[PDB]
Amino acid sequence: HHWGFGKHNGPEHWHKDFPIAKGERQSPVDIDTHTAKYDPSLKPLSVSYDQATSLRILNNGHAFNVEFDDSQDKAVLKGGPLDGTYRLIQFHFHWGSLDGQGSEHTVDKKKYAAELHLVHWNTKYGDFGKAVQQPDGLAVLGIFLKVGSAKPGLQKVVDVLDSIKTKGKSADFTNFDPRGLLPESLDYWTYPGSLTTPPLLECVTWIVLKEPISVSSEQVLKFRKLNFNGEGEPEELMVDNWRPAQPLKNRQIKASFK
Ligand SMILES: [Zn+2]
Repeated sequence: HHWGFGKHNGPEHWHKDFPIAKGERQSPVDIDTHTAKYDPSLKPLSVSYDQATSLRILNNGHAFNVEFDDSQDKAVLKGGPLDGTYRLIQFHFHWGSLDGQGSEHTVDKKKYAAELHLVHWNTKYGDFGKAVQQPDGLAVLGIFLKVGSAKPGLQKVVDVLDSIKTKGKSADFTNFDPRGLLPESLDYWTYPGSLTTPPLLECVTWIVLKEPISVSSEQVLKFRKLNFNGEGEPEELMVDNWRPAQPLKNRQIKASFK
């Protein structure tokens, strides 16, 4: 009976195994755009993905992760609110059963169809497992997806999903360029928060881009054909793998733009 996204083990149940679910800096949150403060001391983001080395794509039973070689400074995030260098380890998405829901963050209570998380860890802590135990251990770049035109840079991901339909399946996934998932603008909101799946550790500096990317209805429909279950177990479509917004508590969201 472990955590997931069904009726009996969904986000409202996670606090029984992970009491930090009711903590002081949980994610995601609603971004109230009129209450976020411009922070003119906020530097531009530096997204350095030209030497990124993707390795593999994995269905882990809650989402799929595209994993990267993070044993060297090959794909790094710097700047913005960050001190130091954060290395890309994986990206994944959250999405809905319908186009009207799927994002974890919301913007003035608006839900997007999906949300991309590019997860990075602070190299001063040496590895990901040490970084998640530190208040500044991770930096996650969040990008909203809306349905409209296709995103050409996503299609290589879409096309391998058939090979990782069920939990525990992986496939080689080299030479994928994550720069093809970024919008034109790097304007962002930032706040301190948490992982949005268990163990829900409060180790994340969130950087949420204001501009969404647009994917086609056919692209998101292929996400919804994945399965939460393992092969030869009853089929349960992988949809609605998003945590809803959590209370902001004693936090201020800052904006890089006015
Ligand atoms: Zn995520």
